[PDB]
Amino acid sequence: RPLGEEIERIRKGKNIPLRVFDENGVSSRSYQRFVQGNSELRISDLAIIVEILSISPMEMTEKLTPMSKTVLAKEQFNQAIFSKNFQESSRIVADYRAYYEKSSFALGKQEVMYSMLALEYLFNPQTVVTKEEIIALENQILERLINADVYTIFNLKFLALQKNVGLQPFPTSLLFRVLQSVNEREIIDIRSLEIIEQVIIDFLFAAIVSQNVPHILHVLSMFKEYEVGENNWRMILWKKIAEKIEMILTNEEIFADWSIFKEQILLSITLFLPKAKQEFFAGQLEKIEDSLKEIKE
Amino acid sequence: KEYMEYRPLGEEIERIRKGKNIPLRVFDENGVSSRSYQRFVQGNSELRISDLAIIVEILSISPMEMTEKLTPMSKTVLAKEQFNQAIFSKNFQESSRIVADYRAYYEKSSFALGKQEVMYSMLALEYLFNPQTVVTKEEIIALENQILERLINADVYTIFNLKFLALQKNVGLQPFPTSLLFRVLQSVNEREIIDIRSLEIIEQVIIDFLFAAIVSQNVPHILHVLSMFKEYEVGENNWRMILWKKIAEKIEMILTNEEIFADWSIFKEQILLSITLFLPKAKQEFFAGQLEKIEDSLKEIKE
Repeated sequence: RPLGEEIERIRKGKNIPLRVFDENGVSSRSYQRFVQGNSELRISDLAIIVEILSISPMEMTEKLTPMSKTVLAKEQFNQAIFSKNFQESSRIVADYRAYYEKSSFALGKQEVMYSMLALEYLFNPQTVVTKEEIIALENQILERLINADVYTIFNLKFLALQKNVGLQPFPTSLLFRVLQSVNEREIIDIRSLEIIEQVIIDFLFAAIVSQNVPHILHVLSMFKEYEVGENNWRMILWKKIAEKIEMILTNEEIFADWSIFKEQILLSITLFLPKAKQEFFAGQLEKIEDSLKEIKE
Repeated sequence: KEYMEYRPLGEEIERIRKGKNIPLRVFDENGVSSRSYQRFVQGNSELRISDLAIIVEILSISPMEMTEKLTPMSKTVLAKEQFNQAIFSKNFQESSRIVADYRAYYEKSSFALGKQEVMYSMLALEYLFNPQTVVTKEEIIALENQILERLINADVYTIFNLKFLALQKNVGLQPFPTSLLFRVLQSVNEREIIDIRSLEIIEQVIIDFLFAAIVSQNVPHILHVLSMFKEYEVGENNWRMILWKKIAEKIEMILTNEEIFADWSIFKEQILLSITLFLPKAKQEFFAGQLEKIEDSLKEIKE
């Protein structure tokens, strides 16, 4: 659902007549054509309209989400793979590949291409997508990342997908760079938070499992810098888990303390998790505990 | 017409564009005039929405990453932040002067719901926190009823309508319009909320709503609120709201006699053993307080 339409919906739903736009110096005519599709609209005018309709800033940026050929093809593709419709998903990747190779370069297009290849490869038992294609494209995107000095949340999406695909080693130092860049601002979008939270939890888990103590400490320090709201109880808990690990690695606490902690957790997660998720979480804790025990040899 | 200052947007887009090594020719290849764009960042031109949409695809930017830059602050937003830090630093001389200037700008200006809602918020906070305010009850109530009348006749609601209602209940100068809250909640939740600040507003409002309802021992109203809560969609990872939904369900099961009081007690003790992992000890004691008041109301209703 397009922006013009959405604004018309708020405007009629809030009984604001067209005259008000004109009183605020936004031509109603140009506006009518904005909702209609016969004209564009400057962002300054949109700002005036959102104050008129008492729309919130996030409420506004949320609608700015474009709808290109790429965006459309990618939502069709996602709905195809998630509904297990693999004929559609295959045909959409082939079409999109042709469009991608003939049209103009865009990073958003590149990341969508990679994403289609990756998901087709991971979920379609009869995909024709090859590991070679995936790796060629992967290496283009990784090289852009290496040479970049600014990162955004879609770069982090790309790294989580690359790690799930598992065709090449995961670039660790690069993950640090991406996290640092993305986290220089306060993250306000719950979908980005979901991605970041999952990446850091997995990152901490993989680090413990490696038993590389300088690396574990590095990950731990990133984790202690990562800010979580007081109402984000799950991340509050992972911060406490990371802190307990830090205290055992540095001989500030002993395994008895860890066990007391772990038992408390295991009794609490009944309230928040389905029992499947519960068993997984416990499994993670046992693996952490084992790696820790082995580190303290 | 009123000025909007977008050099921050120009700056942020330029920072991302150079940080990602994308040359201007790429903007032209994708149908954004590079010269129009340069004139934008320089400040001599206004950015088209069609062009911004193309640019975020080029730089692989999620628009929400840029929210702080996509929304400059007009006189109104700026004045409200000035007022806010005035009252919070308990410096009431400034707050008095700020509301005084904003009232004048408000009466001279073009009609805007956003302006109306900031005026109300200034009157309300001035009433609540500044002991020597010249703001009157009469003034607040009149503006309150204009806003309410608009809400009553609206068919669409946004998160600021919920903010307004929460503030209205703090002011307490008129009874709280309970029916209206049900309508606003129902409307706001038909779309998915993506922003943590709206989620914080919504979550606080419905937790307060459920708590007030339980404490009142008005069982039809509690059942109405319980039903609303049961429909409220929560993510897997939002452990806090998972718990409040379970609290609401335990109360629902007990009021409809599918379960008894023993089960509540079992539940409450498990919770009390858990909150140490998630909460500072202040927050712990307060949450425990709430849980005890809920138990009191349940026990009293059920005998």
